[PDB]
This record gives sequence, structure tokens and C-alpha cells, in this order.
Amino acid sequence: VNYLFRGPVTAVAAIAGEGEHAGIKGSLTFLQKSLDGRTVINGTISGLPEGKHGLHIHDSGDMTKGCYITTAKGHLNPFNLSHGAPSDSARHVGDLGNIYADDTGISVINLTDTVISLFPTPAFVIGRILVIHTTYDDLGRGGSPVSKVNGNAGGRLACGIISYV
Amino acid sequence: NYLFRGPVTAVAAIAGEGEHAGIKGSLTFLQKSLDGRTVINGTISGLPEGKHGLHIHDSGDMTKGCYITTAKGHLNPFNLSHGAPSDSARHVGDLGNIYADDTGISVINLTDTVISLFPTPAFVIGRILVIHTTYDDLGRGGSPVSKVNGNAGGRLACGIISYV
Ligand SMILES: [Cu+2]
Ligand SMILES: [Cu+2]
Ligand SMILES: [K+]
Ligand SMILES: [Zn+2]
Ligand SMILES: [Zn+2]
Repeated sequence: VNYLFRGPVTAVAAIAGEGEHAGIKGSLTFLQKSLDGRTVINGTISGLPEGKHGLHIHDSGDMTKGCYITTAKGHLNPFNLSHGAPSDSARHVGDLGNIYADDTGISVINLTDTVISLFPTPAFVIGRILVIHTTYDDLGRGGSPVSKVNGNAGGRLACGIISYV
Repeated sequence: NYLFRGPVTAVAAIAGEGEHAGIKGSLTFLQKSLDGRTVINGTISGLPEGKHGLHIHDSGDMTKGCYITTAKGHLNPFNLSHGAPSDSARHVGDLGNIYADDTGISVINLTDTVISLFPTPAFVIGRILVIHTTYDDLGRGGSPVSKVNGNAGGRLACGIISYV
């Protein structure tokens, strides 16, 4: 069969900020053993402001303008659902929740997801931008008009394209 | 499965680092239909004058920066030898040479029928596009890596091919 659909797939994202956030640097590894399997996500980021930060996969993979996303498209959402928590049934494919940075600015990313895919199914996330937001994802529960659009997590601190190892 | 329908648009943001952080460019890839031709357009600035190999590599991993010497393998799912874009024996990732003149500007307009923006075995999204130090010898160079990668030297700049 087409080798893109075979065996374990490993993907990575090099995460970096720019300008005043050029000190935010890290990486994530995505591992999915089989088409029907969960995806494990592991990594570290350093240089972050302490506290929670939304972690989302965007519909665009376009980084010609750095971490500035020109398109208005929003989070990766091929099933046209509303913004939710990773464990919610009403979520975008790109809704991976919050990560946490300690007071030294280190974040240990350690999570598993059953909605994203590293295989070319409709939930494919390769070739899209992974975003680390300024503040926390309210999981669609904040009562803000944009709570159900993107969790009201603010601007972008750092970005990277999810791609093949 | 929408990854195999309609027209697909992809982009690569090309950048150097270190002594070559002035190298900056972008390319757009357009493929209107599965198995249709792919049209490539863009520009790169800041390059040393002359010809530079342009290849899609097997890895998309940018986590060690662009200038590694660990990932020299071109995208080659069909296990052929390195060649020119028009050669019959070529890698999927073999896009030949671009040219930069004395301004350091390279203008790129290409059409390819080997790469794919759809997830067939010739899929190039999620892989690194590499601009090399010097020219691709198109497999006609006599170095022991002429048929492996065209003997184009190290890397000047990279960019991941991703969805628009
Ligand atoms: Cu977001
Ligand atoms: Cu090359
Ligand atoms: K073809
Ligand atoms: Zn969302
Ligand atoms: Zn080659």
C-alpha cells in the first residue's frame, strides 16, 4: 500500500518565536503507530511566560509571514465543529488544549490525542502550523463571543509547521 | 477525503541562518487535480551569484536547523538514481538548478509532473525544500555522489513545503 499509510509515522514541529519572543524555542514529536491508533505528543519548550498556553493546530500551514497568519481561516476544522477541549466531542481537530510553562519558562509537553491523524485521513495534521498562544485556552467555556471559535487564548507566541521526520 | 479533491495550494517559506540569514524567499505550488501538473512560482533573494541545486529532501525535520549534514537524502520513494527534472531516472525531489544573478535574486517558474500535492507516494508536503551551496550536476558529474545527489554541496537555505 501507499507508504504514507503504513507503519508508525513520526512527525515533528520546530517551535520558535520571533522578534521580542525570539527566546521561545522548542520542539514537539508526534507519534502514531497505526491508522486507528492514538497519537502521542512529547516535547519541551523553553523561554515561555509562566502559566498555561493554548496549543492549537491551525488550518493554514503558511509561514511565509513568520508566525503571522494572514488567512482568517482559524483552527484546523475539517468536520466543522465548534471549539472545544481535547476530551470534548464538539472540538476542532486542531484543539489540543493547554500546555503549562513553569516559573523557569520550561514547558514539558506530554499528551495523547485520538482525533488528530499523522496518516492522510481527513484529520491529517501534517503540513499545518502548530500554535502556542499568549494565554490559556478556555476550552469553549469562557462565555466570550470567541470562546467557541478558538477558546479566547489571545495572540501567538510561537509557531512551527508539523512535518515528517 | 478532501485531501484528494479540488485544487491544492502549497507554499514553502525559504530562509537561511547564520552567515546566510539574509537568504529569504518563498515558493508557491499549485496542482489543480490529482495526477495533474504542478506549477511552481516564487523568488529567493540574497543568494551568491550562480546556479544552485534545488531539491526536496526525504526529511521534513527542521528541529536541528537547516544546516545539518545528517539528512542529505533526496525524496526518493521510487528508488531511482539522482537526475535532472527532465530525466527519466530521477528522484521525486529532483528539481534541478535555480539561478541567482549578481543582484542575488533568483526568479523561479517551473512546472513539474513528478511531485504531488496530494497524498500519493509522490507527496511532497511535509518535506524540506533545500537550496544548495553550488550547482546540481544532474548526475553527470563524475563525483561518487553525482548519482546520489548531484554533488551540490552543503545547504544555503531551507523551507518546509506546507499547505497554504
Ligand atoms: Cu488557537
Ligand atoms: Cu539536495
Ligand atoms: K504524475
Ligand atoms: Zn479550536
Ligand atoms: Zn536527487
